[PDB]
Amino acid sequence: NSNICEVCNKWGRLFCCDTCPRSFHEHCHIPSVEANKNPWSCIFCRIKTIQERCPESQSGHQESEVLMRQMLPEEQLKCEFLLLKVYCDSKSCFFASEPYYNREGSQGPQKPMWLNKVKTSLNEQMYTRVEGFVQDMRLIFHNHKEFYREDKFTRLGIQVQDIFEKNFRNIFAIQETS
Ligand SMILES: [Zn+2]
Ligand SMILES: [Zn+2]
Ligand SMILES: [Zn+2]
Repeated sequence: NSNICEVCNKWGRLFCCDTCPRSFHEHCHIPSVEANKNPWSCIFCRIKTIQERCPESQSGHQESEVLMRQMLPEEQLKCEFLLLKVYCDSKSCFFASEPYYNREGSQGPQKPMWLNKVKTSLNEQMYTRVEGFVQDMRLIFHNHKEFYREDKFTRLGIQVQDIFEKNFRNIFAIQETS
């Protein structure tokens, strides 16, 4: 197995996947690595299994249909994995914890949002459809773009949104377009 966490790329107290060489800190894995379970399969393996069991799940889909899906166990897992893929990028640090807004010439957003809040929300089964999760994730980046205006720091929102959107299209097998 790897000797660094797959998400944060640091060593420490790591849990090893039994079906692939990935390793994780307890709370870097989403969901948090489970107490017992020998063997244990990580989220990457669990997602691969879903795809392998239903190869047709990789044919293209319309985003509008995906968003209306209820959060049954497989859709719950897919959103957990999508959230984890964002945390895997080091630029996610900027969006992880609760922001505050005090900049001359800008007003804070009406509805602040951050990754750890989305994480808690998923853990607590607060989203009934994929749409709820996706709206909160997109809101993180939209709030950032709006607040930072022409400061070059706005680009961090663009960058992390692009990681989100690429992984959304991959995980949910969104139909490719130009
Ligand atoms: Zn980690
Ligand atoms: Zn694995
Ligand atoms: Zn099938």
